[PDB]
Amino acid sequence: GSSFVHLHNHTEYSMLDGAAKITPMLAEVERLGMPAVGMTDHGNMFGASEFYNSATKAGIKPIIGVEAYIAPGSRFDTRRILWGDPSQKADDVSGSGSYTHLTMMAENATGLRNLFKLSSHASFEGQLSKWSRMDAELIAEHAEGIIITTGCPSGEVQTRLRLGQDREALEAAAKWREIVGPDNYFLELMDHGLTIERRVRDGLLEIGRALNIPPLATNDCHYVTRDAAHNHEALLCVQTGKTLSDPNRFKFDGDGYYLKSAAEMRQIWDDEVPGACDSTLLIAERVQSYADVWTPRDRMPVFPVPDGHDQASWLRHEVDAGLRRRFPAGPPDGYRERAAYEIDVICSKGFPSYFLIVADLISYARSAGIRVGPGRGSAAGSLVAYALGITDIDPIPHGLLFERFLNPERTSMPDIDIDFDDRRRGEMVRYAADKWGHDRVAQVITFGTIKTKAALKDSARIHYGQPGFAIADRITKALPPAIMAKDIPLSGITDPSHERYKEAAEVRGLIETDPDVRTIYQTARGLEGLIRNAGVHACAVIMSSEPLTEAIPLWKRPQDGAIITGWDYPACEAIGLLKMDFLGLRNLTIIGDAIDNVRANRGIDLDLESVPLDDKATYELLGRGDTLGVFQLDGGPMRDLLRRMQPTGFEDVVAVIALYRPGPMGMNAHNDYADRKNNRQAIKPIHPELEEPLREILAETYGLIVYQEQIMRIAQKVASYSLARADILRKAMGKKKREVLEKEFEGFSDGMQANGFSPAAIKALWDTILPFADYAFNKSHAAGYGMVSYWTAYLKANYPAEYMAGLLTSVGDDKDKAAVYLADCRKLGITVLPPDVNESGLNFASVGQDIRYGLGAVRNVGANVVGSLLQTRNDKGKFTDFSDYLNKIDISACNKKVTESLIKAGAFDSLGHARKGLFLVHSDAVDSVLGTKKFTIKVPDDEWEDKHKLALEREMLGLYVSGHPLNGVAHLLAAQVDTAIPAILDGDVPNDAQVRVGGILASVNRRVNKNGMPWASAQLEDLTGGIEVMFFPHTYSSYGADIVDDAVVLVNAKVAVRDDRIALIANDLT
Ligand SMILES: CO[C@H]1C[C@H]2C=C[C@H]3[C@H]4O[C@]2(/C(C)=C/[C@@H](C)[C@@H]([C@@H](C)O)OC1=O)[C@@H]3[C@H](O)[C@@H](C)[C@H]4OC(=O)c1ccc[nH]1
Ligand SMILES: [Zn+2]
Ligand SMILES: [Zn+2]
Ligand SMILES: [Zn+2]
Repeated sequence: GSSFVHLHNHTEYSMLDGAAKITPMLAEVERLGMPAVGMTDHGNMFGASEFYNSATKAGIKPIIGVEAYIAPGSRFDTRRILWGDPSQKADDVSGSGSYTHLTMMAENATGLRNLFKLSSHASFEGQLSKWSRMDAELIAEHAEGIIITTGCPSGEVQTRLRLGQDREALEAAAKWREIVGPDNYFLELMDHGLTIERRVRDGLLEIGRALNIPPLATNDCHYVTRDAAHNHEALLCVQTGKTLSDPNRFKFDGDGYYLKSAAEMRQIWDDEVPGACDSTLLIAERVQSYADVWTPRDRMPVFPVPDGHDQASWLRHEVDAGLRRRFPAGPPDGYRERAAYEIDVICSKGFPSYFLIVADLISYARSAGIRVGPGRGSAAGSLVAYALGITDIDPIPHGLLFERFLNPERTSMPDIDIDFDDRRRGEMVRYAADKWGHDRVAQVITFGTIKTKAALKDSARIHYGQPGFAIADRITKALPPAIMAKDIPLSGITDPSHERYKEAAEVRGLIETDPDVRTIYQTARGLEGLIRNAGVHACAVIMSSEPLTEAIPLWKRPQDGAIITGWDYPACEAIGLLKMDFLGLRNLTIIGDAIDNVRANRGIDLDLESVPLDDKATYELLGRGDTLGVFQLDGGPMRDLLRRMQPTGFEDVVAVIALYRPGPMGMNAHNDYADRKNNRQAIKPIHPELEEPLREILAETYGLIVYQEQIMRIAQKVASYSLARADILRKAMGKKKREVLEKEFEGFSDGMQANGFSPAAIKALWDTILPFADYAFNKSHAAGYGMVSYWTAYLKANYPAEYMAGLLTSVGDDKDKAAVYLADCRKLGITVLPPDVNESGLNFASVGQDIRYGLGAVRNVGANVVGSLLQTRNDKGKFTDFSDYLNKIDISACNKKVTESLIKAGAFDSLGHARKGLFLVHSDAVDSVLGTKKFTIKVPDDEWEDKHKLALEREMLGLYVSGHPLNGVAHLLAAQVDTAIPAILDGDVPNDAQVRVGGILASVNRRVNKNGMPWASAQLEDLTGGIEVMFFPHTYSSYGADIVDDAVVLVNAKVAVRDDRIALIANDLT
């Protein structure tokens, strides 16, 4: 009799329209001492999972419903239906005749199920624009355990009363009331202090009296506490796309839409309308628990097997067949024993079906010619896998362990992730759908969030319009660089305590000394941590043994009709649905293309299965550090390590991946491996006592602890641990729960003691392991990813030109990657030929010892334009001249834009016209010919300057191919430059000597030190080779204007030698 439950609230799932995050919201419900709360979002049930979980923990009853978007007529019909005369425009059916709101709440578990279904049918059958509409027809069929109200102002009853259609309003109420029932109909009354609500008040109370509808108070809250209303206003401007200054923008009137106290709400309503407040309590008593919806169940598909068999038996049979195929003349010793052990584990844990499903997917793919990758993650450690065809890496030779992948003692579920090539990953999703059902397979949702960089850009737009992007850019490009992907929080820039304060000085400078920047920043802080939009998970596919619609809410992406799921992946798996990960890889595609190029350019047919792992040529390449374009080995650091390591065998490759770990660089493990191997450093026993037990386990890695697998074996020998138990020890050591980690010492200590070890030795091993036990790599992953690295390297080493063509084709879109790769080709000696109209195809092509640029990779030119161009040439001649070109081409390819691009690229150079000439003539000529379609056009003799042509060519192609700037100026620099780049590289020059090098600048990189003062690093490449130059914070200020790519410069520097790297440190640029 003294409290109020709120039944109409909006969370942040009503995207860019609600502001109330669930944990803050439930904090307030507690402080105000209310029994229960409700959530009723706008045409979705996407946040039901988070809400149910949080309320149950914090002891509050959860009520879940939806605010539907109903349709004036049929859901299928997509014609706007206004209900009144033109003048009453702003008081009619909302969204210009599209929709009318309704409030629905789930009393029972049954009710919540029906509500999930109704929501799904709406996206499938009733989508108009961005609103998924139910209609009166749907709701009747699926209507048990739901409670409905006469609705907000934007609902039907109230819109009718506003326009004066009073009899019509009464008719609507009686319709909706019959659908649901006498007890499930309530009259909604809200007061916020405006007239539109007040005029109708008499109207509503009248209808209620006539039809005996009980009344209910609600407050339509979109935010938690009053101080926040300012923020709700900036949010609405993000959704609606209009500036704050603009008069006609959507807005709320006055800050009453918040979680009021019980006392506030009783005064406002208790005097005039008796019982509005008391009914809110009566509803809350009626709601029952929704636990059953969330109780976990077994819902994995069951694989069909031939007669006289079960899942177990068929697994055994398929394993046996696989062993024969791999080992034609008989399995080696012990292979049979490992298989039988593993099969029993899988069968005990009841996962036979899972393995068979994964196998079929790989087999179908192999038939169809889709490449599948060697292995990813932890799966390469199972023999059952290698036999079934899933994995192409043999467990037993390399020492990988089964317990890492599946642990006998623990209870969990296996996770296999599979890579398919980038282009044809799509077919796989479809095929899975075909095989298992269209109603049983779906993709999975992601919820996007606003972080620092996003919020700066939303704020600039709402304050300053579409012209605001330029300012937002300047601020965003002046933040300090990010540690993993995560970036400095917005609070951090201005708060002394936070660790990164020193780093952020530059941006703060602007905040304090510019009005506009300061205004953007203040709005931004409010817009952070809020959900912005829906998205779709990059790899996941959910599968079920039953129709998905009986378990979860679903939606259909409008563009392609794909089914997606309502809840996200942690949430789906919790109730027992199967997740599978199909990943895309682009390096798999490059491999396919280079094989095919050889078949045509030369005659060989190549099978990568039967290439030896010991090719001399591969290792010469890896050792010289020429690894641009090789999987995983691209970085500037990793190239230097490979130089020092000088690899000799496949084992050295598996290791280089795992030793550049975020720990090992600083924890200095990678310098050791290199030196121990090359006899510059001496192996060190951990302790004199323990040398001999642990000699073999650590011999491969020259005495260091590199792999997680090495750790599990150590525990076995010294402390006599079962490999299953050693597995638990690794995980616990990782998380560092101190109480457990303490207990861990007891077990380890006791075991080593019984074996007969000293107190001192026991202490030593523990001490060494803890540092090395958060930076230890999974060996299975490095073996699988090492193979792909080796294959890429072999193909580059034996067939140079054919490989580079496959590579350049894949990076057509990204013009920064293309620039890197095109310079590589030049140094290797390959000649890339300029694009051409008659002798080029869509993709780059290997023609003898050269490559011809692909037309599909010019800027602004698309697939469809080039497709048409080629057919014309096929059918109706070569293109003789520019005029002939204009005559023959169809309408689609006549665009002014396409034509100018090709002029600058050099596509018409063969035909013999000068480049500038075509450009000036192009505008008029296109029009004339296009007119006829719906000519001898003269070409002028003028040409752009060398520098400028190259600048423009770079724009369209990514780098210049026809010539190089230094060509033609190379001699000039030579006269003035005291020291050749080759000499200094060779080590001829004494350390710390003045020098005057000259060349072209490339790959300028911007860096900021701890105190925040910007500086730059660049490569001064000349005709042959280059030496790295560093311009320091002070240097960067005085001469910092000219440090931009592709500038011929003269640098005054100082020779600096360190750790086998020779570099220049410079002060003056002319
Ligand atoms: C969730 O975090 C990711 C980390 C990945 C991030 C960076 C690379 C990093 O580990 C990644 C990766 C995919 C790791 C796997 C262990 C995998 C687990 C779930 O199986 O994913 C992760 O752990 C990537 C790469 O494949 C391996 C070889 C690692 O690459 C390097 O460390 C590396 C350094 C230099 C070149 N490669
Ligand atoms: Zn709203
Ligand atoms: Zn509403
Ligand atoms: Zn509402």
